[PDB]
Amino acid sequence: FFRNMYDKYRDAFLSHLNEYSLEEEIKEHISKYYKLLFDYNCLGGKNNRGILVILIYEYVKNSSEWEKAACLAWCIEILQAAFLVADDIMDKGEMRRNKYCWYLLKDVETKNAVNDVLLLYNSIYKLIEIYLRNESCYVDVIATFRDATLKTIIGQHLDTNIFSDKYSHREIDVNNINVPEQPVIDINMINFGVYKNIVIHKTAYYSFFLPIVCGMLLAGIANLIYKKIEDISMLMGEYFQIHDDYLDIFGDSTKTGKVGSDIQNNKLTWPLIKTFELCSEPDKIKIVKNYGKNNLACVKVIDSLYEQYKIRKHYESYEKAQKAKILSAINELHHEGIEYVLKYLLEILFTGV
Amino acid sequence: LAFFRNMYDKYRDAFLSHLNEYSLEEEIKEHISKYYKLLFDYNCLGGKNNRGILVILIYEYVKNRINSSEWEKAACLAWCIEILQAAFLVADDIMDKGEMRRNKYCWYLLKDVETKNAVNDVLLLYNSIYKLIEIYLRNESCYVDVIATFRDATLKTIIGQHLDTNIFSDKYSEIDVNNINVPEQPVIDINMINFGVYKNIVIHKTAYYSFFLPIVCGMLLAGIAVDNLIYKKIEDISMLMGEYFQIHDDYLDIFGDSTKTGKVGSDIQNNKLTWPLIKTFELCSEPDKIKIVKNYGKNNLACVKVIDSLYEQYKIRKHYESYEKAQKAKILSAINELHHEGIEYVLKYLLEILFTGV
Ligand SMILES: O=P(O)(O)C(O)(Cn1ccnc1)P(=O)(O)O
Ligand SMILES: O=P(O)(O)C(O)(Cn1ccnc1)P(=O)(O)O
Ligand SMILES: C=C(C)CCOP(=O)(O)OP(=O)(O)O
Ligand SMILES: C=C(C)CCOP(=O)(O)OP(=O)(O)O
Ligand SMILES: [Mg+2]
Ligand SMILES: [Mg+2]
Ligand SMILES: [Mg+2]
Ligand SMILES: [Mg+2]
Ligand SMILES: [Mg+2]
Ligand SMILES: [Mg+2]
Repeated sequence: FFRNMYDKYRDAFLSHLNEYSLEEEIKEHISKYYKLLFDYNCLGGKNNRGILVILIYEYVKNSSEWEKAACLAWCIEILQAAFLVADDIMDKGEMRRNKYCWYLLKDVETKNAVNDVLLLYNSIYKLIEIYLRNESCYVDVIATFRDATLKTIIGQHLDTNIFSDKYSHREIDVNNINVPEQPVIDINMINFGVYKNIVIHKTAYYSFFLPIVCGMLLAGIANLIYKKIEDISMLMGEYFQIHDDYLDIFGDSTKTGKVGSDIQNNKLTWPLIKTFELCSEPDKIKIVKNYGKNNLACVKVIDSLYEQYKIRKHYESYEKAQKAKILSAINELHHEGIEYVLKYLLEILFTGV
Repeated sequence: LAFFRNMYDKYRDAFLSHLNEYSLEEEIKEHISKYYKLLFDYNCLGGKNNRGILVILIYEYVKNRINSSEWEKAACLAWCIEILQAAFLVADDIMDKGEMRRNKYCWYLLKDVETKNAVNDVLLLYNSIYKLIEIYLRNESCYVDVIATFRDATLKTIIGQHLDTNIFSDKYSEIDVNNINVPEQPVIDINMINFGVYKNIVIHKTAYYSFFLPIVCGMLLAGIAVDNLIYKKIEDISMLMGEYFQIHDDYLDIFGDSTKTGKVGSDIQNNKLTWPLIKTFELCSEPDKIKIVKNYGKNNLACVKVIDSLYEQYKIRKHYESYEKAQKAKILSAINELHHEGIEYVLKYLLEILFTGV
């Protein structure tokens, strides 16, 4: 039903903008643009986050109560949209959900895309106000979105700068606008400790913690269960991001809906760390020389090393062991309702529905 | 006001401290602190601080004097509007291909930053506000009213920034979801060159976050009830002031000195619907309208020189001076209708320091 409800939350927000003191023709233009900004970026995904709000709420506890839950559910889908528009600018994305990235469109470009990230982000809080301002969890829901957003921003910053020169005794150069940085990996950062730090922040909080907490706050949970949920969410985000990093190398872009770019974008990935952990000293030198380069021969070397050190096999073994670790933590929850949803989510996570 | 200048470090370090509580390795926490301290210092400092100072003054002149704990909450809100200014200017300079901001290179231009960090940093600066309002005002009765004013002021600014950026775009003069290879050739839309459309843009991109938001912050914190009719009068004065302030800005883009303004002029080449463009279109001959269509929105010296020459020809400097004189009077007349001596002094004073600061 949540999928039918989409139009309702979008049109509620578009109606808010239509109340602005603008000339009728200008209101018509802004409606056309923003309807597309929402449809294009909120639709086409698995909707795992939104569906998770709906299920957690149902299994913790009418149409009026569903109107509030589906609002929160669509707000996380709007947050996903905001983060993916910004991520694709940052990661020089080509494709998103089998459509061109929003920032690439000649009618949009980076100039609109930056402004649109802020619009999508701010639409959430207007929608929570419209549907939940008189709820007791209202300020607690507002704070959950803000804290999970702040954590994602830090994660995105680490993902984007972990190998940067400013981090590899000297300070950021405020006088350099002409000498580009040559991306090189920092071997001191190639460890799972650093990787887990990035991954819990850029994915776990907004993808797992935020939807579960939304459903729980709305259903009325005040409680030490929230720390257990936080810990499961971290295990789940790590598991989900490792699979994503796997797909960037071994996935099919027609199936994933996006084009792989981590080797050329100098990302600290799970396949990188796993390879560094297993490979020979000359192969470490090969990685340093060829990683972080938007050049076919360079990415081919890295890709060949991922085949050589059987990264596909190590991932399969990781997934098996991490799913067990997640299930073991879920069993310690002592809440049958939440446990069913989380066990179910774990099964559909990579496929959706 | 002295409390404001000196308490910057306090709000900056309170937010930095919040991030230092994250589950991160000690060396990674040290790197995040170094980066974010600079993102705040570089983009929150160097301005007139008119918005922040306005919160401080409105609060002071609404109340009957104020303890340090009350000042801590006012200066928080004041610095939060300076952080909002920082977020909006960082994004604005990406959109407008800015070169200089407050006599320093724009943040997005730095090789250690770039657009990839700048976009993420706009979101950080924006979200830092709400964390700071929570830390210092969560137990206040105006708490929900303050965060709602920030988000509505921001939503209105985003719409104006969109109109400022797309008013002359082909999609407005259906959006093509299949075109990522055929660039749009920037052209002015003569049907949009009117003050009606101009006021719609400037009221949204400037008046709400620059005038309405800081006055309402000081008023909500001082305890004026959200149902009070004075808030609509303030909204109307803020619109008059926002329009007045933006027109002066457009004036400075052509006639200002970049060492004094701290920024390099670009509205002609960036194809903006400005006050000098509308005033010239209103006064000029049909062949001069053709000259504008042919030479505006072109990053080319000869093309910009034509537009500059037309602004000298139609005495835009003189028409601006006549506008400023008439708009200042209209603002003062609306201020006199407030029936609040405290707010009236602050707004009269603001109107004097608006272009200089202090
Ligand atoms: O690999 P990323 O972190 O950029 C990604 O997973 C998106 N993302 C953004 C934040 N967390 C995850 P995507 O591979 O979809 O481009
Ligand atoms: O001319 P803009 O509106 O882009 C500007 O005034 C910034 N701005 C952005 C919104 N309102 C004002 P700036 O000339 O400082 O680059
Ligand atoms: C956050 C990660 C790891 C990848 C993007 O999220 P999803 O894979 O949930 O994207 P959609 O289903 O929303 O397309
Ligand atoms: C919003 C407009 C019109 C120009 C930028 O604002 P300011 O001129 O107040 O900028 P700073 O004082 O903050 O540099
Ligand atoms: Mg990314
Ligand atoms: Mg990406
Ligand atoms: Mg990925
Ligand atoms: Mg600008
Ligand atoms: Mg601008
Ligand atoms: Mg300007």
